[PDB]
Amino acid sequence: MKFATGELYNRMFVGLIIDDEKIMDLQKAEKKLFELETIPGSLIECIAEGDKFVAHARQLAEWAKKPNDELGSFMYSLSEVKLHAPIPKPSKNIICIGKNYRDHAIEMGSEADIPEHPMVFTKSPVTVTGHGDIVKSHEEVTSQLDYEGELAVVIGKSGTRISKEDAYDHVFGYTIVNDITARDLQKRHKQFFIGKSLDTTCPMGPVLVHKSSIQEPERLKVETRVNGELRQSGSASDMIFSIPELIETLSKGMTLEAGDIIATGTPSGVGKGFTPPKFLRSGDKIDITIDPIGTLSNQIGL
Amino acid sequence: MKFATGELYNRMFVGLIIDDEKIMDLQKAEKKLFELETIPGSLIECIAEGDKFVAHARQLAEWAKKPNDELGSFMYSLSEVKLHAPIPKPSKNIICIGKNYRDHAIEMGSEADIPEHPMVFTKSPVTVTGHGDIVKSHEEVTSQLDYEGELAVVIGKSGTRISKEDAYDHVFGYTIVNDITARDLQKRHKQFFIGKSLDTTCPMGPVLVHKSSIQEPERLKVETRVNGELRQSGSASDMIFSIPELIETLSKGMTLEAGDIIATGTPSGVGKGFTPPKFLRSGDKIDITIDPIGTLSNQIGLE
Ligand SMILES: O=C([O-])C(=O)[O-]
Ligand SMILES: O=C([O-])C(=O)[O-]
Ligand SMILES: [Mn+2]
Ligand SMILES: [Mn+2]
Repeated sequence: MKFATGELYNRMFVGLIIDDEKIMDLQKAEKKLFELETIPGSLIECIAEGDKFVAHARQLAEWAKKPNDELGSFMYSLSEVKLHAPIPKPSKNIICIGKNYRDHAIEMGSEADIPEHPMVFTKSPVTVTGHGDIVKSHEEVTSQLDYEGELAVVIGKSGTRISKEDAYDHVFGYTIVNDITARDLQKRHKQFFIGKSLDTTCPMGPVLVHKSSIQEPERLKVETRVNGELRQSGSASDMIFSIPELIETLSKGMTLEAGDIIATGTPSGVGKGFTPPKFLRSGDKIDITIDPIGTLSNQIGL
Repeated sequence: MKFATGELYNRMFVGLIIDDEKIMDLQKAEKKLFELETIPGSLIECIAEGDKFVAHARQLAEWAKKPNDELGSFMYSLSEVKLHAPIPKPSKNIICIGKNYRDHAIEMGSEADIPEHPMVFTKSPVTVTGHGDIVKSHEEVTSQLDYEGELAVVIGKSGTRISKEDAYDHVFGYTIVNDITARDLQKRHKQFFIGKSLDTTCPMGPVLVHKSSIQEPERLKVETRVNGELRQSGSASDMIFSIPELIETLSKGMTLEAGDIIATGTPSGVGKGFTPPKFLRSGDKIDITIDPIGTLSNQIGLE
């Protein structure tokens, strides 16, 4: 169950990946197969409907593989579809965790500055972009752009005061995020927001995998490649605060709403961590891979 | 000229204050005066429309001073209407400036930290609440809940890399914000977001005054009272980083969009400024007054 927001012939649509290299237009499929119109037009609204939307989508895929002659209405080959971020316009800023991998904390010069409590900041929705999109280099405000491959969690059911025991029941699914950061701007304003919120600096996608397809988030692996070179490799089992601990902490006095996006922190290997620091430049290709979500690819603009 | 989001008969509506005793339901007013329905149902959508919305609103105001068979179908007493926050659901987190009054920086930490560049963080949209609404104490999370009266600026026109010269051209207007903060969580999580983003901890309002009505905001003045006792009195000319400088800084690598809210920093006098520390408790009544916007009033709730 992989969901996406695709664009094809001037139509933005909520899509479900069929068998890899095909994508189903859920609204159009519902009208032709189920004769009805009940699927909303954005993925964040579908997430609000929770499990019943997901099951509705599976039934639609099942009926579509059954013989019929309407497939041309709603079956698109992925090669012909531009994938936006699964949630192109979040309702709120992306919630981000800092220094959630021990090695990355050390990398930024700490081992004393390993947080004992989640360090949490946000990225403005104006940073959100999709698979294959060009990230503005922002040469004018910074010469220290950095990449951050991260696993992202999307809340699928609202709640406050959520226990770590109930946390996964408030999760819709998982996607990839590149937390692109201006390291100089990060120091300048002392709060991470401005250096984390430059335009286009949050690639997200390529798809949003429902949690029912990832039973063990602990085993996911994040791999970041810059110009083909492996530079990050981290296991979600090694992050200091687990996803249920993060949800319990984030929601202690704050309501998490369906569609909220949580970036759980990048592993070691970021560009600033190299002696002879490696910063991003125009033309750098960035590939982040988390199976079974896929690979999120972006280029820094030239 | 003051816009608001009111509620009457289980319907939220964009409203215009008339003579500070009445509020005009712009949608219903357009309906029985021109028999068209073009005015959007949210203030942030109206802000996105540009000066044509403000002009249409002026026109509806005038056409109604005109004799009325059913003025009451779109004109209401403010006494009978509940005011929500002017923007009840921001499209993004509220942008907040830290340490913008020199005497507030000194009362929270020393001089050594005052910023040479704006220190900027945010409050989650779930923080927004309205004039007269009850603010949750969140006692099972914090006991260091503090008050911050601030002037808020609302962006009326999308822009990136706005020069300080063109900044006011991108402003819709002004409102009051209470940046209620949990001081301990602020320290615990080291980044301000968690301590600043507890449910109901950003009262906003009571109205949004269009910039045309407030040409000189250097002369605005923020007064905060807790249970009747005056505790904050700042002048907007005392800000490090004026409104135009803030807009130029924020928008330089980042698009500011219509409806975006910028809290410009609280002045001296917060509860943590007190040596035996003050801290809000249940039943505390906080009033923040900025004229011409009005007074924003909220009460801390029970545990
Ligand atoms: O600070 C961050 O953004 C992180 O740790 O991923
Ligand atoms: O830091 C703050 O929130 C302020 O000074 O207004
Ligand atoms: Mn990050
Ligand atoms: Mn503040």
